[PDB]
Amino acid sequence: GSVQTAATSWGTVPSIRVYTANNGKITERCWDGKGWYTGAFNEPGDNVSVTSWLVGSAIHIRVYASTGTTTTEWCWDGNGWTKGAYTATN
Amino acid sequence: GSVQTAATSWGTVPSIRVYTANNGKITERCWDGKGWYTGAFNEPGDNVSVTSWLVGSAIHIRVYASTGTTTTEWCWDGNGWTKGAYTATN
Amino acid sequence: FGSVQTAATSWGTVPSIRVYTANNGKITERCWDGKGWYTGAFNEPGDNVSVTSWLVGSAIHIRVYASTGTTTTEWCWDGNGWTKGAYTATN
Ligand SMILES: CO[C@@H]1O[C@@H](C)[C@@H](O)[C@@H](O)[C@@H]1O
Ligand SMILES: CO[C@@H]1O[C@@H](C)[C@@H](O)[C@@H](O)[C@@H]1O
Ligand SMILES: CO[C@@H]1O[C@@H](C)[C@@H](O)[C@@H](O)[C@@H]1O
Ligand SMILES: CO[C@@H]1O[C@@H](C)[C@@H](O)[C@@H](O)[C@@H]1O
Ligand SMILES: CO[C@@H]1O[C@@H](C)[C@@H](O)[C@@H](O)[C@@H]1O
Ligand SMILES: CO[C@@H]1O[C@@H](C)[C@@H](O)[C@@H](O)[C@@H]1O
Repeated sequence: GSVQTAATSWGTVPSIRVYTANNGKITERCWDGKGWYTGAFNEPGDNVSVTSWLVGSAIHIRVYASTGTTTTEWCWDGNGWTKGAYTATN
Repeated sequence: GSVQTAATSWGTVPSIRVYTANNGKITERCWDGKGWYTGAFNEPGDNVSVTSWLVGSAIHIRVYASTGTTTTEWCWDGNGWTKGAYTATN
Repeated sequence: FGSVQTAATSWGTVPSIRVYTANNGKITERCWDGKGWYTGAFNEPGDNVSVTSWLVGSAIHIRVYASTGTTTTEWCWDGNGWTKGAYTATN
């Protein structure tokens, strides 16, 4: 069983975030121009996808974590990770 | 056993599209700033990836749906989903 | 089981698109730059693939994350061939 990843990036430095789903847990590795480091994101999930956008210089990230038929959205809007309004009927 | 997702976003509202492959079928959930809703995208596939770009304010989306070794590209260019020219090998 | 897994990225307004496919332990690349699909130079081992890219004016930079077991290897395109990146899962 191999891990499954998702990646996003922004700006010109750039900043990169790589999410890895491994044995039901999703963790995050970060690059902001110095070295790679472990990010704050840690949520359950067997599958992960991500998207992000800038509002000026501020990054907004949405991570979609799935276990079984349930996908939970996690939001970064500059202060911390919060559960989003995303729902689906899988 | 878990569903597999792909996500893309555009602009600063933003608009978000999340594709979910579940039991051989891909469906789409949409956000344009005022609640999640079910999109028009419905195509076969066990795996999904997506990318998108803007030309001015017009969004263009490409969804890559795979079953076995066959990947089919689906195109949104502002006027419905159409099958794209993408081919792989074999 | 038996289905390939893909990752895609795009840039500009032509556009250019790159689609990476992990099939039976090998990752390959298909390219579009407005004039037909062609096979790219990317060829690395892996069971899973993800990608991200960013433009610096007209210059594309791509990072492909190829995984086998718990090891993810980053591959870099900065205009001059694919090179192994500094990404690691732990310090
Ligand atoms: C500043 O915090 C770091 O960057 C944010 C954009 C998030 O990726 C977070 O999980 C990470 O720890
Ligand atoms: C403001 O709402 C938050 O951000 C939107 C862009 C969506 O991700 C939504 O599900 C989330 O709750
Ligand atoms: C207006 O239509 C909605 O947005 C488009 C960009 C597509 O995602 C389509 O499937 C969806 O129903
Ligand atoms: C113009 O051609 C259409 O759009 C391009 C950006 C590609 O996705 C191609 O496969 C598709 O048929
Ligand atoms: C010009 O070379 C083509 O485009 C580059 C941006 C890379 O995707 C490379 O693997 C591909 O063969
Ligand atoms: C300059 O460093 C290269 O590019 C950065 C944006 C990262 O992808 C890093 O792992 C890689 O080695």
